[PDB]
Amino acid sequence: ASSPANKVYQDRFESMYSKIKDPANGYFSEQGIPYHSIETLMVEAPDYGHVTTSQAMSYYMWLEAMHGRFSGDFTGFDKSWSVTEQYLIPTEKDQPNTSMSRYDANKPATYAPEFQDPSKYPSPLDTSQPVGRDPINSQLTSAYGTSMLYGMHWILDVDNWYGFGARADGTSKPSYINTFQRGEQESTWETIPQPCWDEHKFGGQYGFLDLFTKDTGTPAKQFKYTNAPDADARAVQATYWADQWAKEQGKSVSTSVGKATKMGDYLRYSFFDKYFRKIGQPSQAGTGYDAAHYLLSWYYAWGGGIDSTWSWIIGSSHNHFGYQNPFAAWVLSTDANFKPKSSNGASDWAKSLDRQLEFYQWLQSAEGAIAGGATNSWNGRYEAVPSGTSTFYGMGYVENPVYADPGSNTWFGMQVWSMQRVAELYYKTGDARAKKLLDKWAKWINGEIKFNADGTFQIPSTIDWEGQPDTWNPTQGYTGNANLHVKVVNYGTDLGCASSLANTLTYYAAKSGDETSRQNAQKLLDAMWNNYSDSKGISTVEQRGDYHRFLDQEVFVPAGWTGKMPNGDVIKSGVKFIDIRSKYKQDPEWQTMVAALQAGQVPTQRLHRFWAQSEFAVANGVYAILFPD
Ligand SMILES: OC[C@H]1O[C@@H](O[C@H]2[C@H](O)[C@@H](O)[C@H](S[C@H]3[C@H](O)[C@@H](O)[C@H](O[C@H]4[C@H](O)[C@@H](O)[C@H](S[C@H]5[C@H](O)[C@@H](O)[C@H](O[C@H]6[C@H](O)[C@@H](O)[C@H](S[C@H]7[C@H](O)[C@@H](O)[C@H](O[C@H]8[C@H](O)[C@@H](O)[C@H](S[C@H]9[C@H](O)[C@@H](O)[C@H](O)O[C@@H]9CO)O[C@@H]8CO)O[C@@H]7CO)O[C@@H]6CO)O[C@@H]5CO)O[C@@H]4CO)O[C@@H]3CO)O[C@@H]2CO)[C@H](O)[C@@H](O)[C@@H]1S
Ligand SMILES: [Ca+2]
Repeated sequence: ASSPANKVYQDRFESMYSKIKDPANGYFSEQGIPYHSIETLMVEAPDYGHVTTSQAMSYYMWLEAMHGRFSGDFTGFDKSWSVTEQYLIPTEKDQPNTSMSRYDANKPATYAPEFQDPSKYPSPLDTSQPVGRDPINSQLTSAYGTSMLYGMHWILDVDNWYGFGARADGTSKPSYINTFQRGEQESTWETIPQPCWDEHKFGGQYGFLDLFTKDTGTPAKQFKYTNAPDADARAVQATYWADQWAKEQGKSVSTSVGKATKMGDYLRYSFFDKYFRKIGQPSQAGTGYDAAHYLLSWYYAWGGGIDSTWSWIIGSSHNHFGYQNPFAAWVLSTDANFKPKSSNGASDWAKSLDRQLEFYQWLQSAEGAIAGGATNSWNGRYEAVPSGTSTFYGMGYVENPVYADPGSNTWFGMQVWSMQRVAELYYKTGDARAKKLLDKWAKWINGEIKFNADGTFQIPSTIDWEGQPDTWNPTQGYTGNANLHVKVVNYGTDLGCASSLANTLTYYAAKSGDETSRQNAQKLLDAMWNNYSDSKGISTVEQRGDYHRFLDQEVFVPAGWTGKMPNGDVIKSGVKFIDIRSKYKQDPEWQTMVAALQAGQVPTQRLHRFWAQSEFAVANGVYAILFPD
């Protein structure tokens, strides 16, 4: 039987769940897939509001798990897994096993350099550069009896707004797409959206392929997908709680547990350097697990031929603290119901749990905020790490891993998303390493929450960094990183971040007994409920400071390359963001946005992001369970 919950906060969960699931609110497509946001005029990581992301799907899982806990009905949670498998994990038709079975674990992919400006792409493939061996592929094909990968592709054009359709048909929905391809300076404003399945039917002469990669011959027809490890790890996290909550009530989500466990087994590909080079010795090809950093890196990716049979897989050399999930790693390595089938699945996750906790502590600043991360591939070309750069297992510190436009660690949101998982681990296990991190981090952030007399509040929004951590010595441990400092640049009322913050502080308070954390969590939740509720969930008006880029951002197109988007928009040198997305001019908010820009005003919007609404709902449910009085 489930323990009693605080009825006030349970009712607030239940209300939010109804608003989110309400067909009249429009959070979901007709196929039952959640959109990034209700509103369509939306550019921030996805560049259209009615895409879906693996991030949104994993929040949909967490939301439904919590509904199961309060309602006793887990059919919604099982359905969230069904929708995921149907639409976001590429099927047999989307990643033909005929190509995947031709994968060569001794030569997983061909090296190409990354560049610091999009104008340097296409990047030339070089077969002479060393590439290491993949030691896990044989474990996976042996356990699961296929060469297909079981992981979510990160983004889906749910209603076929771009027009690529499914497997180049132009008409089916949903449509697998990707955007980012051209390194750290390619913002969301500078991409050329492209189909995952490229049969050269759209775009240029060879579809979109030769915008990004240059090979010897004629570009082949080919598919490719990219994982977002932080989403797949959150799926495992959510499913663990669904299982716990289901078993407290004599119910079962065993089917979904098997899917989560399998996903966690494939998620190990994010543990490896991009081209399986040795960690801390990047000039050398790895021999297997010497190429594993055991962190959740920015991606893994795979692809292969459509009309001939070959395939490739890469991990990623770049690691951000924001992606780590020690809770998921604890689950997969210790809980017998979530032990992966592969021979080394559980022990690899055990190593990852230890490595991840070291990583957070290495990056913890003097004040307590967590700095960016590290890379095994300096400048994305395995260049020499400058003398004086601090290192973690031979990987050089990077202040803003992977993206510089804007810096990937200049947003406060990464702090809460990631420390929330450390707080669950600490709540569940009392782990000393987690305690130490949280004591200092929570003390930092409790000093940065500002409550106003009118019931409104502010928390950090944009942050900046000085210095670097001390070189990590696993036997010395944490030095205090006296020369690493966070700066709060501005404050805001980001409701998704405030919700995640409330969640983190609630788990931490429950375990540590810290009253200041508990009351800050409740005050945030109350302020949001009382002051920001609307008929669709919660919202506030926000400034969209980068929206001038709709009209003024030039998109790079190589000299002489011309093509067309499916709607006929011409792609050629000179185009702006809006020129290759001309359907955006039909958006109900377009004229409002343009009028603002014409007057030299910053446009504002009131946005209902699926992840933020779910975050708020889950944060209420968490407080209700942990603080029943
Ligand atoms: O012999 C036969 C045959 O051979 C052929 O040759 C072959 C050869 O054999 C073969 O080896 C090679 S393989 C080659 C391949 O060809 C080539 O294509 C491939 O290239 C790869 C590149 O090397 C690699 O660099 C790139 S990596 C890139 C990925 O592609 C891309 O998908 C990924 O995108 C990421 C994305 O960056 C990330 O964001 C997301 S997930 C999630 C985040 O986790 C989360 O933070 C974020 O949250 C958002 C939130 O949603 C928002 O609401 C908030 S908004 C917030 C504001 O930010 C605040 O400022 C504001 O104040 O408040 C607001 C409100 O809160 O913001 C947060 C934070 O941002 O959201 C997102 C989700 O929404 O994940 C994705 C996925 O990970 O990026 C990666 C890094 O850039 O990949 C390329 C592949 O795609 O390389 C291989 C090997 O080299 O191929 C040969 C040629 O074919 C011959 O050719 C033949 O002839 C013959 S027949
Ligand atoms: Ca740029």
